[PDB]
Amino acid sequence: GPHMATGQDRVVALVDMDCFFVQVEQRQNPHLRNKPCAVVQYKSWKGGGIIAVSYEARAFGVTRSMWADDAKKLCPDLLLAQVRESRGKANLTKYREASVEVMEIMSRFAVIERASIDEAYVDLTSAVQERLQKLQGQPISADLLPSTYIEGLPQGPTVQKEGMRKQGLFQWLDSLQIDNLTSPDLQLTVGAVIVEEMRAAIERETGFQCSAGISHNKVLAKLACGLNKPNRQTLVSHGSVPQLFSQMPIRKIRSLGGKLGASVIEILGIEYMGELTQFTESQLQSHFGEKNGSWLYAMCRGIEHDPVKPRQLPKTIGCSKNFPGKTALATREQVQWWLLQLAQELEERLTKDRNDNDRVATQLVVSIRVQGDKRLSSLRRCCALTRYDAHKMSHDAFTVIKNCNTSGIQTEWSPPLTMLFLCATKFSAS
DNA sequence: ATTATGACGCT
DNA sequence: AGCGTCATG
Ligand SMILES: [Mn+2]
Ligand SMILES: [Mn+2]
Ligand SMILES: [Mn+2]
Repeated sequence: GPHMATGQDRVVALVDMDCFFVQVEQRQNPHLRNKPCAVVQYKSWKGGGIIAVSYEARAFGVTRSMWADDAKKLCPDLLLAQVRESRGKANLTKYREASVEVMEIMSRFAVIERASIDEAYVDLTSAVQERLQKLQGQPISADLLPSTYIEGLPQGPTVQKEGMRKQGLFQWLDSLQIDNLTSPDLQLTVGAVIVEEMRAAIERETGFQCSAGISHNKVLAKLACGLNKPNRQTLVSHGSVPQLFSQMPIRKIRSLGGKLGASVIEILGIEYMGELTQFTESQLQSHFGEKNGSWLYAMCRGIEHDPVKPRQLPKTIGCSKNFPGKTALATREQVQWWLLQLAQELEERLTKDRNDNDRVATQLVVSIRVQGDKRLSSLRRCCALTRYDAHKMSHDAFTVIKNCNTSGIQTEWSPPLTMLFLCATKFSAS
Protein backbone atom coordinates (compact mmCIF):
# COMPACT_ATOMS: atom_id res chain seq x y z
CA GLY A 1 0.00 0.00 0.00
CA PRO A 2 1.43 3.35 1.14
CA HIS A 3 4.89 1.76 1.61
CA MET A 4 5.27 -0.16 -1.68
CA ALA A 5 7.72 2.15 -3.46
CA THR A 6 6.79 2.81 -7.07
CA GLY A 7 10.05 4.05 -8.61
CA GLN A 8 8.57 7.40 -9.67
CA ASP A 9 11.06 9.68 -7.91
CA ARG A 10 13.11 10.68 -10.97
CA VAL A 11 12.53 12.08 -14.44
CA VAL A 12 14.99 10.49 -16.90
CA ALA A 13 15.27 11.08 -20.64
CA LEU A 14 17.23 9.23 -23.33
CA VAL A 15 18.11 11.33 -26.43
CA ASP A 16 19.23 9.34 -29.52
CA MET A 17 20.30 10.88 -32.81
CA ASP A 18 18.37 9.54 -35.81
CA CYS A 19 20.58 7.48 -38.27
CA PHE A 20 23.45 9.42 -36.80
CA PHE A 21 26.35 8.76 -39.20
CA VAL A 22 23.96 9.28 -42.15
CA GLN A 23 22.91 12.68 -40.79
CA VAL A 24 26.56 13.66 -40.36
CA GLU A 25 27.20 12.82 -44.03
CA GLN A 26 23.96 14.54 -45.17
CA ARG A 27 24.90 17.76 -43.38
CA GLN A 28 28.26 17.73 -45.17
CA ASN A 29 26.83 16.77 -48.59
CA PRO A 30 23.39 18.29 -49.34
CA HIS A 31 22.96 15.96 -52.34
CA LEU A 32 22.36 13.13 -49.84
CA ARG A 33 19.57 14.88 -47.94
CA ASN A 34 16.05 13.37 -48.00
CA LYS A 35 17.35 10.39 -49.97
CA PRO A 36 17.70 6.66 -49.36
CA CYS A 37 21.28 6.58 -48.21
CA ALA A 38 23.59 4.57 -46.04
CA VAL A 39 27.09 4.82 -44.58
CA VAL A 40 29.58 2.04 -45.36
CA GLN A 41 32.99 0.90 -44.13
CA TYR A 42 35.43 -0.13 -46.91
CA LYS A 43 34.32 -1.00 -50.45
CA SER A 44 36.19 -3.89 -52.07
CA TRP A 45 34.40 -6.83 -50.42
CA LYS A 46 30.70 -6.83 -51.42
CA GLY A 47 30.61 -3.03 -51.71
CA GLY A 48 31.45 -2.39 -48.05
CA GLY A 49 29.54 -3.07 -44.86
CA ILE A 50 26.63 -0.79 -43.98
CA ILE A 51 26.67 0.68 -40.47
CA ALA A 52 23.93 3.35 -40.69
CA VAL A 53 20.78 3.72 -42.82
CA SER A 54 18.47 6.66 -43.56
CA TYR A 55 14.77 6.10 -42.86
CA GLU A 56 14.02 6.43 -46.58
CA ALA A 57 16.40 3.51 -47.21
CA ARG A 58 14.97 1.50 -44.29
CA ALA A 59 11.63 1.55 -46.11
CA PHE A 60 13.29 -0.63 -48.80
CA GLY A 61 14.59 -3.14 -46.24
CA VAL A 62 18.14 -1.79 -46.00
CA THR A 63 19.68 -2.47 -42.60
CA ARG A 64 22.90 -2.20 -40.65
CA SER A 65 25.18 -5.30 -41.10
CA MET A 66 24.12 -5.59 -44.76
CA TRP A 67 26.72 -5.57 -47.51
CA ALA A 68 26.19 -2.61 -49.83
CA ASP A 69 25.93 -4.86 -52.92
CA ASP A 70 22.98 -6.67 -51.31
CA ALA A 71 21.40 -3.40 -50.18
CA LYS A 72 21.58 -2.20 -53.80
CA LYS A 73 19.56 -5.24 -54.78
CA LEU A 74 16.80 -4.02 -52.44
CA CYS A 75 17.21 -0.31 -53.28
CA PRO A 76 18.96 0.28 -56.62
CA ASP A 77 18.97 4.07 -56.11
CA LEU A 78 20.58 3.82 -52.65
CA LEU A 79 23.21 6.50 -52.11
CA LEU A 80 26.34 5.59 -50.14
CA ALA A 81 28.84 7.58 -48.13
CA GLN A 82 32.08 5.92 -47.10
CA VAL A 83 33.82 6.25 -43.73
CA ARG A 84 37.23 7.89 -44.00
CA GLU A 85 40.25 5.62 -44.25
CA SER A 86 43.50 6.65 -42.49
CA ARG A 87 46.63 4.49 -41.98
CA GLY A 88 44.86 1.57 -43.75
CA LYS A 89 41.87 1.45 -41.45
CA ALA A 90 38.47 3.00 -40.93
CA ASN A 91 38.70 6.35 -39.13
CA LEU A 92 35.60 7.48 -37.23
CA THR A 93 36.89 10.92 -36.12
CA LYS A 94 34.24 12.91 -38.04
CA TYR A 95 31.45 11.18 -36.13
CA ARG A 96 33.14 11.43 -32.73
CA GLU A 97 33.55 15.18 -33.28
CA ALA A 98 29.87 15.51 -34.30
CA SER A 99 28.92 13.57 -31.17
CA VAL A 100 30.84 16.05 -29.00
CA GLU A 101 28.84 18.87 -30.68
CA VAL A 102 25.57 17.32 -29.60
CA MET A 103 26.70 16.29 -26.11
CA GLU A 104 27.89 19.84 -25.37
CA ILE A 105 24.45 21.24 -26.25
CA MET A 106 22.66 18.64 -24.12
CA SER A 107 24.94 19.44 -21.17
CA ARG A 108 23.55 23.01 -21.10
CA PHE A 109 20.21 21.62 -19.93
CA ALA A 110 21.36 19.01 -17.40
CA VAL A 111 24.14 16.65 -16.45
CA ILE A 112 24.27 13.82 -18.98
CA GLU A 113 25.58 10.24 -19.19
CA ARG A 114 27.09 9.46 -22.62
CA ALA A 115 25.76 5.96 -23.38
CA SER A 116 27.07 5.73 -26.98
CA ILE A 117 28.46 7.92 -29.80
CA ASP A 118 24.90 9.09 -30.53
CA GLU A 119 22.95 8.88 -27.29
CA ALA A 120 22.86 10.21 -23.80
CA TYR A 121 20.73 9.92 -20.70
CA VAL A 122 19.55 13.07 -18.91
CA ASP A 123 18.45 13.32 -15.28
CA LEU A 124 15.78 16.01 -15.48
CA THR A 125 14.43 15.72 -11.92
CA SER A 126 15.91 19.04 -10.74
CA ALA A 127 15.22 20.96 -13.96
CA VAL A 128 11.62 19.73 -13.70
CA GLN A 129 11.27 21.02 -10.14
CA GLU A 130 12.61 24.38 -11.33
CA ARG A 131 10.27 24.65 -14.31
CA LEU A 132 7.27 23.63 -12.16
CA GLN A 133 7.98 26.31 -9.58
CA LYS A 134 8.36 28.76 -12.48
CA LEU A 135 4.96 27.75 -13.89
CA GLN A 136 3.20 28.17 -10.50
CA GLY A 137 0.21 25.95 -11.28
CA GLN A 138 -0.24 27.02 -14.84
CA PRO A 139 -1.36 24.04 -16.97
CA ILE A 140 0.74 22.72 -19.83
CA SER A 141 -0.42 23.60 -23.33
CA ALA A 142 -0.33 21.07 -26.15
CA ASP A 143 1.61 23.76 -28.05
CA LEU A 144 4.59 23.08 -25.79
CA LEU A 145 4.65 19.40 -26.85
CA PRO A 146 4.54 19.53 -30.67
CA SER A 147 6.41 16.27 -31.32
CA THR A 148 5.44 14.25 -28.20
CA TYR A 149 3.58 10.94 -28.16
CA ILE A 150 1.95 9.65 -24.97
CA GLU A 151 2.37 5.88 -24.99
CA GLY A 152 -0.94 4.05 -24.54
CA LEU A 153 -3.11 6.94 -25.68
CA PRO A 154 -5.56 7.61 -27.14
CA GLN A 155 -7.73 4.89 -25.60
CA GLY A 156 -11.37 4.18 -24.87
CA PRO A 157 -14.48 5.73 -26.50
CA THR A 158 -9.46 10.60 -37.86
CA VAL A 159 -7.20 8.14 -39.68
CA GLN A 160 -4.00 10.23 -39.76
CA LYS A 161 -0.78 9.75 -37.80
CA GLU A 162 -0.44 13.32 -36.49
CA GLY A 163 -4.15 13.32 -35.66
CA MET A 164 -3.80 10.29 -33.39
CA ARG A 165 -0.72 11.83 -31.80
CA LYS A 166 -2.73 14.94 -30.93
CA GLN A 167 -5.72 12.89 -29.73
CA GLY A 168 -3.51 11.01 -27.29
CA LEU A 169 -1.79 14.16 -26.09
CA PHE A 170 -5.16 15.81 -25.50
CA GLN A 171 -6.43 12.87 -23.42
CA TRP A 172 -3.18 12.98 -21.43
CA LEU A 173 -3.27 16.71 -20.74
CA ASP A 174 -6.95 16.60 -19.72
CA SER A 175 -6.16 13.87 -17.23
CA LEU A 176 -3.42 16.00 -15.62
CA GLN A 177 -3.54 17.30 -12.04
CA ILE A 178 -1.35 20.36 -12.65
CA ASP A 179 -2.02 21.52 -9.08
CA ASN A 180 0.15 18.79 -7.51
CA LEU A 181 3.81 19.79 -7.75
CA THR A 182 4.71 16.20 -6.76
CA SER A 183 2.45 14.31 -9.22
CA PRO A 184 4.78 11.96 -11.16
CA ASP A 185 2.67 12.28 -14.34
CA LEU A 186 2.97 16.08 -14.19
CA GLN A 187 6.70 15.77 -13.58
CA LEU A 188 7.10 13.58 -16.66
CA THR A 189 5.06 16.07 -18.71
CA VAL A 190 7.28 19.00 -17.72
CA GLY A 191 10.26 16.74 -18.46
CA ALA A 192 8.90 16.27 -21.97
CA VAL A 193 8.54 20.06 -22.36
CA ILE A 194 12.23 20.43 -21.49
CA VAL A 195 13.19 17.63 -23.90
CA GLU A 196 11.30 19.36 -26.72
CA GLU A 197 13.43 22.43 -25.97
CA MET A 198 16.66 20.37 -25.91
CA ARG A 199 15.83 18.67 -29.20
CA ALA A 200 14.98 22.03 -30.79
CA ALA A 201 18.34 23.38 -29.61
CA ILE A 202 20.22 20.37 -31.01
CA GLU A 203 18.54 20.71 -34.40
CA ARG A 204 18.94 24.51 -34.56
CA GLU A 205 22.62 24.44 -33.59
CA THR A 206 23.80 21.33 -35.46
CA GLY A 207 21.26 20.49 -38.14
CA PHE A 208 20.79 17.04 -36.62
CA GLN A 209 17.44 15.54 -35.70
CA CYS A 210 16.92 13.17 -32.81
CA SER A 211 14.29 11.20 -31.00
CA ALA A 212 13.84 10.86 -27.27
CA GLY A 213 12.14 8.96 -24.50
CA ILE A 214 10.94 10.43 -21.20
CA SER A 215 10.14 8.16 -18.25
CA HIS A 216 11.11 7.50 -14.65
CA ASN A 217 14.30 5.52 -15.29
CA LYS A 218 16.90 4.69 -17.93
CA VAL A 219 15.40 1.42 -19.22
CA LEU A 220 11.93 2.89 -19.73
CA ALA A 221 13.41 6.05 -21.29
CA LYS A 222 15.43 3.99 -23.79
CA LEU A 223 12.41 1.84 -24.63
CA ALA A 224 10.22 4.93 -25.01
CA CYS A 225 12.75 6.56 -27.32
CA GLY A 226 12.39 3.67 -29.75
CA LEU A 227 8.59 3.74 -29.93
CA ASN A 228 8.23 6.69 -32.32
CA LYS A 229 11.26 7.30 -34.51
CA PRO A 230 12.38 9.40 -36.32
CA ASN A 231 12.28 12.98 -35.07
CA ARG A 232 9.72 12.41 -32.30
CA GLN A 233 9.71 11.90 -28.54
CA THR A 234 7.63 9.54 -26.41
CA LEU A 235 6.48 9.78 -22.80
CA VAL A 236 6.13 6.40 -21.02
CA SER A 237 4.29 6.90 -17.74
CA HIS A 238 4.36 4.55 -14.78
CA GLY A 239 0.70 3.76 -15.47
CA SER A 240 1.39 2.77 -19.09
CA VAL A 241 3.73 -0.06 -18.07
CA PRO A 242 1.23 -2.96 -17.50
CA GLN A 243 -0.30 -2.66 -20.97
CA LEU A 244 3.02 -1.89 -22.66
CA PHE A 245 4.75 -4.87 -21.06
CA SER A 246 1.84 -7.28 -21.54
CA GLN A 247 2.85 -7.81 -25.19
CA MET A 248 6.57 -6.72 -24.94
CA PRO A 249 8.97 -9.51 -25.97
CA ILE A 250 11.56 -9.90 -23.22
CA ARG A 251 14.40 -9.31 -25.71
CA LYS A 252 13.35 -5.69 -26.33
CA ILE A 253 14.49 -4.50 -22.89
CA ARG A 254 18.08 -3.32 -22.69
CA SER A 255 20.38 -6.14 -21.38
CA LEU A 256 17.86 -8.90 -22.17
CA GLY A 257 18.52 -9.20 -25.89
CA GLY A 258 21.11 -11.96 -25.53
CA LYS A 259 21.81 -15.16 -23.61
CA LEU A 260 20.18 -14.06 -20.33
CA GLY A 261 16.92 -13.08 -21.99
CA ALA A 262 16.89 -16.37 -23.88
CA SER A 263 17.28 -18.18 -20.56
CA VAL A 264 14.47 -16.17 -18.95
CA ILE A 265 12.22 -17.26 -21.82
CA GLU A 266 13.29 -20.90 -21.75
CA ILE A 267 13.49 -21.47 -17.98
CA LEU A 268 10.26 -19.69 -17.12
CA GLY A 269 8.30 -20.67 -20.22
CA ILE A 270 7.18 -17.09 -20.90
CA GLU A 271 7.47 -14.63 -23.80
CA TYR A 272 6.54 -11.11 -22.59
CA MET A 273 7.93 -8.87 -19.86
CA GLY A 274 4.56 -8.56 -18.17
CA GLU A 275 4.58 -12.31 -17.47
CA LEU A 276 7.52 -11.84 -15.09
CA THR A 277 5.26 -10.30 -12.46
CA GLN A 278 3.94 -13.74 -11.43
CA PHE A 279 7.26 -14.89 -9.97
CA THR A 280 8.57 -13.99 -6.54
CA GLU A 281 11.79 -12.07 -6.14
CA SER A 282 13.35 -15.19 -4.60
CA GLN A 283 12.22 -17.31 -7.55
CA LEU A 284 13.84 -14.95 -10.03
CA GLN A 285 17.02 -14.74 -7.92
CA SER A 286 17.15 -18.53 -7.80
CA HIS A 287 17.18 -18.78 -11.57
CA PHE A 288 19.17 -15.67 -12.55
CA GLY A 289 21.27 -14.68 -9.54
CA GLU A 290 20.75 -12.18 -6.73
CA LYS A 291 21.39 -9.07 -8.79
CA ASN A 292 19.62 -10.08 -12.00
CA GLY A 293 16.70 -11.52 -10.05
CA SER A 294 16.11 -8.35 -8.02
CA TRP A 295 16.52 -6.28 -11.19
CA LEU A 296 13.97 -8.37 -13.12
CA TYR A 297 11.50 -8.34 -10.20
CA ALA A 298 11.50 -4.56 -10.14
CA MET A 299 11.91 -3.96 -13.88
CA CYS A 300 8.82 -5.89 -14.90
CA ARG A 301 6.84 -3.50 -12.63
CA GLY A 302 8.43 -0.47 -14.34
CA ILE A 303 11.00 0.19 -11.59
CA GLU A 304 14.76 0.47 -11.99
CA HIS A 305 17.25 2.46 -9.96
CA ASP A 306 20.42 2.68 -12.12
CA PRO A 307 21.60 6.30 -11.85
CA VAL A 308 22.34 8.65 -14.70
CA LYS A 309 26.10 8.89 -14.21
CA PRO A 310 27.74 12.29 -14.62
CA ARG A 311 30.03 11.20 -17.46
CA GLN A 312 30.11 13.02 -20.82
CA LEU A 313 33.42 11.54 -22.04
CA PRO A 314 34.28 7.93 -22.94
CA LYS A 315 36.22 5.99 -20.30
CA THR A 316 38.45 4.30 -22.88
CA ILE A 317 39.93 5.24 -26.25
CA GLY A 318 40.62 2.29 -28.55
CA CYS A 319 41.59 1.35 -32.12
CA SER A 320 40.71 -2.03 -33.68
CA LYS A 321 41.00 -3.75 -37.06
CA ASN A 322 39.95 -7.19 -38.32
CA PHE A 323 42.08 -9.12 -40.83
CA PRO A 324 39.74 -11.80 -42.20
CA GLY A 325 40.82 -14.76 -44.27
CA LYS A 326 43.57 -14.14 -46.79
CA THR A 327 44.36 -10.80 -45.13
CA ALA A 328 45.28 -12.41 -41.77
CA LEU A 329 48.71 -11.27 -40.61
CA ALA A 330 51.24 -14.05 -41.17
CA THR A 331 54.64 -12.35 -40.84
CA ARG A 332 56.15 -10.47 -37.92
CA GLU A 333 56.81 -7.51 -40.23
CA GLN A 334 53.08 -7.44 -41.03
CA VAL A 335 52.11 -7.64 -37.36
CA GLN A 336 54.53 -4.84 -36.50
CA TRP A 337 53.35 -2.62 -39.35
CA TRP A 338 49.70 -2.87 -38.34
CA LEU A 339 50.44 -2.45 -34.63
CA LEU A 340 52.21 0.75 -35.64
CA GLN A 341 49.26 1.95 -37.75
CA LEU A 342 46.83 1.37 -34.87
CA ALA A 343 49.26 2.99 -32.41
CA GLN A 344 49.64 6.10 -34.58
CA GLU A 345 45.87 6.56 -34.68
CA LEU A 346 45.72 5.96 -30.91
CA GLU A 347 48.48 8.51 -30.29
CA GLU A 348 46.66 11.11 -32.35
CA ARG A 349 43.36 10.56 -30.52
CA LEU A 350 45.05 10.44 -27.10
CA THR A 351 46.97 13.66 -27.67
CA LYS A 352 43.80 15.48 -28.73
CA ASP A 353 42.00 14.01 -25.70
CA ARG A 354 44.71 15.24 -23.31
CA ASN A 355 44.50 18.77 -24.72
CA ASP A 356 40.69 18.85 -24.70
CA ASN A 357 39.87 17.09 -21.45
CA ASP A 358 42.88 17.52 -19.10
CA ARG A 359 43.51 13.83 -18.50
CA VAL A 360 46.00 11.09 -19.39
CA ALA A 361 45.56 7.36 -19.86
CA THR A 362 47.87 5.13 -17.83
CA GLN A 363 47.12 1.57 -19.08
CA LEU A 364 47.42 0.05 -22.56
CA VAL A 365 45.33 -3.05 -23.31
CA VAL A 366 46.38 -5.19 -26.29
CA SER A 367 43.87 -7.69 -27.66
CA ILE A 368 44.25 -10.13 -30.53
CA ARG A 369 42.37 -12.91 -32.24
CA VAL A 370 44.20 -15.87 -33.78
CA GLN A 371 42.78 -17.58 -36.84
CA GLY A 372 40.58 -20.51 -35.86
CA ASP A 373 39.30 -19.05 -32.57
CA LYS A 374 35.56 -18.44 -32.40
CA ARG A 375 35.79 -15.97 -29.50
CA LEU A 376 36.06 -12.39 -30.71
CA SER A 377 39.11 -11.87 -28.48
CA SER A 378 41.66 -14.66 -28.32
CA LEU A 379 43.92 -12.91 -25.82
CA ARG A 380 43.91 -9.69 -23.80
CA ARG A 381 46.96 -8.33 -21.98
CA CYS A 382 47.70 -5.02 -20.28
CA CYS A 383 50.93 -3.07 -19.93
CA ALA A 384 51.91 0.38 -18.67
CA LEU A 385 51.15 3.40 -20.86
CA THR A 386 53.67 6.01 -19.73
CA ARG A 387 54.20 8.07 -22.91
CA TYR A 388 51.95 9.10 -25.79
CA ASP A 389 54.37 7.74 -28.39
CA ALA A 390 53.07 5.42 -31.11
CA HIS A 391 56.45 3.76 -31.63
CA LYS A 392 56.77 2.88 -27.94
CA MET A 393 53.13 1.81 -27.71
CA SER A 394 53.45 -0.53 -30.71
CA HIS A 395 56.75 -1.98 -29.48
CA ASP A 396 55.17 -2.62 -26.06
CA ALA A 397 52.11 -4.24 -27.64
CA PHE A 398 54.41 -6.47 -29.68
CA THR A 399 56.40 -7.40 -26.58
CA VAL A 400 53.18 -8.29 -24.79
CA ILE A 401 51.79 -10.50 -27.59
CA LYS A 402 54.95 -12.01 -29.10
CA ASN A 403 54.63 -15.08 -26.85
CA CYS A 404 51.55 -16.15 -28.86
CA ASN A 405 53.48 -16.88 -32.06
CA THR A 406 53.65 -20.69 -32.14
CA SER A 407 55.84 -20.56 -35.25
CA GLY A 408 59.27 -22.02 -34.65
CA ILE A 409 60.73 -19.37 -36.94
CA GLN A 410 60.42 -15.75 -35.82
CA THR A 411 59.97 -14.37 -39.34
CA GLU A 412 56.57 -16.02 -39.72
CA TRP A 413 53.52 -15.69 -37.48
CA SER A 414 51.37 -18.73 -36.77
CA PRO A 415 48.52 -19.06 -36.35
CA PRO A 416 47.94 -15.86 -38.36
CA LEU A 417 46.27 -12.95 -36.58
CA THR A 418 42.73 -12.00 -37.58
CA MET A 419 42.29 -8.96 -35.35
CA LEU A 420 44.40 -6.36 -33.53
CA PHE A 421 43.06 -4.02 -30.83
CA LEU A 422 44.82 -1.30 -28.83
CA CYS A 423 42.92 0.41 -26.03
CA ALA A 424 43.98 3.20 -23.67
CA THR A 425 42.32 3.02 -20.24
CA LYS A 426 42.63 4.15 -16.59
CA PHE A 427 42.57 7.93 -17.07
CA SER A 428 43.91 10.35 -14.44
CA ALA A 429 43.54 14.12 -14.24
CA SER A 430 46.52 15.68 -16.00
C1' DA B 1 33.91 -11.97 -44.42
C1' DT B 2 28.68 -7.16 -40.76
C1' DT B 3 33.40 -4.10 -38.73
C1' DA B 4 34.89 -0.56 -35.17
C1' DT B 5 34.19 0.32 -30.88
C1' DG B 6 32.77 0.91 -25.77
C1' DA B 7 30.42 -0.20 -21.12
C1' DC B 8 30.20 -3.39 -17.51
C1' DG B 9 29.74 -7.94 -14.80
C1' DC B 10 32.22 -12.05 -13.15
C1' DT B 11 35.85 -14.41 -10.73
C1' DA C 1 43.89 -8.92 -14.06
C1' DG C 2 41.80 -11.39 -17.96
C1' DC C 3 37.46 -13.19 -19.79
C1' DG C 4 32.54 -12.96 -21.16
C1' DT C 5 28.19 -10.39 -22.34
C1' DC C 6 25.60 -6.87 -24.44
C1' DA C 7 25.00 -3.10 -27.50
C1' DT C 8 25.14 -1.44 -32.37
C1' DG C 9 27.16 3.64 -35.57
MN1 LIG D 1 20.67 6.73 -33.17
MN1 LIG E 1 22.06 5.11 -30.32
MN1 LIG F 1 20.58 1.72 -34.29
